[PDB]
Amino acid sequence: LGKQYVFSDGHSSPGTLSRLFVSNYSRQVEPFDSGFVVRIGAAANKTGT
Ligand SMILES: *[C@@H]1O[C@H](CO)[C@@H](O[C@@H]2O[C@H](CO)[C@@H](O)[C@H](O)[C@H]2NC(C)=O)[C@H](O)[C@H]1NC(C)=O
Repeated sequence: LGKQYVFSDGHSSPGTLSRLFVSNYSRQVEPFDSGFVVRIGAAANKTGT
């Protein structure tokens, strides 16, 4: 199954830009054992939240 990472838009208002909105990915450290592969853009051209 691997691991899922999701990015989001920052806080926005009509005519205004506000603080960013992210998860706690920066403080997580993963072991690099033999490398990894990344699947990118699998859910393209679809309605998403
Ligand atoms: C990053 O955030 C995730 C999601 O909240 C944290 O995972 C939770 O950690 C708490 C505290 O130990 C546990 O009680 C929950 O069961 C965890 N949830 C899941 C889904 O794993 C995670 O610890 C955070 N990483 C940090 C702070 O380094």
